[PDB]
Amino acid sequence: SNDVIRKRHYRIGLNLFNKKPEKGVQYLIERGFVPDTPVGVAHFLLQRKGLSRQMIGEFLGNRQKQFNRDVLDCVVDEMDFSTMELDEALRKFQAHIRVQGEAQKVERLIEAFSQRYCICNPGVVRQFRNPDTIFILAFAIILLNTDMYSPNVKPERKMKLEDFIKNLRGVDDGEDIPREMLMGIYERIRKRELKTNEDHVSQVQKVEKLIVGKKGCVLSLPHRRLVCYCRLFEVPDPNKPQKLGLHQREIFLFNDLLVVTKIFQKKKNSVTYSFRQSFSLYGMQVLLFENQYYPNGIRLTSSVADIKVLINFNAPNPQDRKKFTDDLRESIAEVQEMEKHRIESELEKQ
Ligand SMILES: Cc1ccc2c(c1[N+](=O)[O-])C(=O)C[C@@H](C(F)(F)F)O2
Repeated sequence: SNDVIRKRHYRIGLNLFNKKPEKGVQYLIERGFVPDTPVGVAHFLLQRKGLSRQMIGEFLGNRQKQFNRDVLDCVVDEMDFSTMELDEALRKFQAHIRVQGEAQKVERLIEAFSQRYCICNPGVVRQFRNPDTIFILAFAIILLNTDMYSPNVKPERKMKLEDFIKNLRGVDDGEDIPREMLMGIYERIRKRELKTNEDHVSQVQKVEKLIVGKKGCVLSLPHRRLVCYCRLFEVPDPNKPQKLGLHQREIFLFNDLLVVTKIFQKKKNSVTYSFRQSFSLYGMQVLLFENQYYPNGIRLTSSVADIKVLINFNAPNPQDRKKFTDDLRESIAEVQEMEKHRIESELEKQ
């Protein structure tokens, strides 16, 4: 059923996945959110939103566990690389799984991808003196894609056509790979970057670009999800009155953090925000207040140590207050069960 507690535990699974993939899959399975078969997890990982592409790659990229190996085989076996050049296939593979990072992870992803490519194109492998060259060429394409489209590497230090060629010299069991073969790859990658589909993290990146000042704090971690944006007015003193537009603050509520900001510069569909403060949802309580001067007040509190008053707002209207305080209150619950589950360290200390 579309139960609040039920839904809330789905999302708790996803958050565990986006921090500790092995733990998150266990969690989703132990509750019947995804089947305990490699095929079932495969389709989950590549079909369900709420899953970070970086950790789908960290999960599949694990070579030790046999289950993880088995799911990667189901993933590649559901991709069709026939009649494709090796880069055109990588474009399709890198579309679902981020291939980048710890070399042991990129090895196991590329290994699984190349094997699938060989099966879909036996005529291409016959053109090679050694079939393993397909792995080396694949890895090369990843690396070229990273460098050609890296902002830290300025054009002048970027890998040019003959740099690429020169690096793949004499690797096909002593012989070069055909120059016209490598040149097609380079032009195709040059014509459009191998991009991975956007996930919740790429929404958090957009936001974090628009907010100057931060205390860190990165903000775009894998587990963190944008939940809600809201315009409320900070109330320094809820016992004194204040002018209806004073202290206007734009509030970004993420699934485990509330960020308070003020508009820095407004313009035609282009706004920046100055970061003011952020609060952790662990131990937060959300109170409503109505008095002589504020009819839609919100007071936020930190019960964890005596009770602390974090911040007071007043929303524009009572509908906004009810949407905001409900979203924040469910996030606070979501975070409470995350730590209530995280005090599992009793089974980790023997
Ligand atoms: C420095 C600075 C800049 C803008 C601000 C504030 C502050 N500050 O003094 O912290 C506020 O406190 C509230 C608010 C308002 F403009 F409405 F008064 O916007």
